[PDB]
Amino acid sequence: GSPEFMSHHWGYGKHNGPEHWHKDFPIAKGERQSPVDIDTHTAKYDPSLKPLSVSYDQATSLRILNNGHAFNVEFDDSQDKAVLKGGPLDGTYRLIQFHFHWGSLDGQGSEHTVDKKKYAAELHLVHWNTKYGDFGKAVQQPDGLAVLGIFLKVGSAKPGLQKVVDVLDSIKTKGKSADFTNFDPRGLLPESLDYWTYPGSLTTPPLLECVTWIVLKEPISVSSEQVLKFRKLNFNGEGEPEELMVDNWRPAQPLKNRQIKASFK
Ligand SMILES: *C[n+]1nc(-c2ccc(F)c(F)c2)c[n+]2c1NCC2
Ligand code: NA
Ligand code: NA
Ligand SMILES: [Zn+2]
Repeated sequence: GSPEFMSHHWGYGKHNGPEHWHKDFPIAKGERQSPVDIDTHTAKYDPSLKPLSVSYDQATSLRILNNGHAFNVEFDDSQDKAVLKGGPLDGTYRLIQFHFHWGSLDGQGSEHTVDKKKYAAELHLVHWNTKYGDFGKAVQQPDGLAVLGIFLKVGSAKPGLQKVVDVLDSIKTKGKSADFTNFDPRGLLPESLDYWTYPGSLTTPPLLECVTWIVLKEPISVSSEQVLKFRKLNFNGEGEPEELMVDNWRPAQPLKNRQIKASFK
């Protein structure tokens, strides 16, 4: 039985997707929810914003996991090996994992939008503020997390993404994981670090309002072949009815009492 017949655990189907989440996670209707549409002409340039400092040379990737909602590439976050600081931030944030959101078709998949335009996918590099000691404590704080969001447009292949693409055959179904040591996340970045920033939330339940979002202006180009292989993953576990892992994105939420800032003019 597919989940709709079995359990109302949250997901991305018609019967458990974003329009339902508020019933079990009422903060879904909160005051600083993500994602949002980035209206490029109304985001204000803030000359007090610093360049973003991304220090990933010493990163220790560990494992890639299909968690039934996306796949996470996990990192050792027990030391300041892979850290994000500067930009809008006043602390040091350790990389814990990255994951993507993507569509069933190239014209959808991103969570943030830019002037209402959707990208084929969006990469989230999730970091937590070291003053809180652990991720679980950080998600009890309004400055607990910093997420670096990067858009994926379809065009030329992204060579630094290919190791991710190549391993997906080995984590097809929920609960499968594979070794993913020796992976360099610097290969997922665009050239420019110019960004928009605003206060928001996790985009998956529990939707906690802990995130300083840092969304890069420059998308990365990926090939259609790269993103279409993401779409061969499964939401289900092995031996359960097959549900392709596609359209695992939350749509844009109301901006409410927030103004997006830009690091660039
Ligand atoms: C696949 N599956 N389906 C069911 C299911 C039982 C009544 C699914 F009225 C349904 F719609 C009535 C039960 N389970 C499975 N797999 C494990 C148990
Ligand atoms: Na090292
Ligand atoms: Na700040
Ligand atoms: Zn995400």
